[PDB]
Amino acid sequence: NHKVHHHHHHMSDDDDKGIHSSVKRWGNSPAVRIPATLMQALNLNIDDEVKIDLVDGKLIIEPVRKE
Amino acid sequence: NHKVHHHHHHMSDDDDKGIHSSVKRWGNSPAVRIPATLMQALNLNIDDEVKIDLVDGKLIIEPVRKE
Repeated sequence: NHKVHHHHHHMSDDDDKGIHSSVKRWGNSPAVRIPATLMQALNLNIDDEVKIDLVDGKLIIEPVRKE
Repeated sequence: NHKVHHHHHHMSDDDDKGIHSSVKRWGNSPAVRIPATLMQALNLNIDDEVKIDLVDGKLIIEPVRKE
């Protein structure tokens, strides 16, 4: 017997409607507005430093931890 | 025999020194400068829309694909 009837979750990166935003132009440079809610969630503030890591063609945002 | 001598890669999220940035204040809002190099790499432009997905306490940046 095969359980092909049973699919567990739908893996679709574009389909999962996370938080839509828009990259705007701050001066002559691309800047996006980071949700203040997440700022709090990940415990970072203004003038903080984050680490942008490219991983498998995905941009992974890691904060620069200072405990 | 155990191969505890063999450690394959160093999994350390913070230690891996990707691209360090800083979240600055654009008006009264947190805005980070996105590397134009990556803009091109992921094929996004100014006024484009990106999907910020929170996944496992990590901010995952997925672009909103339009082919």
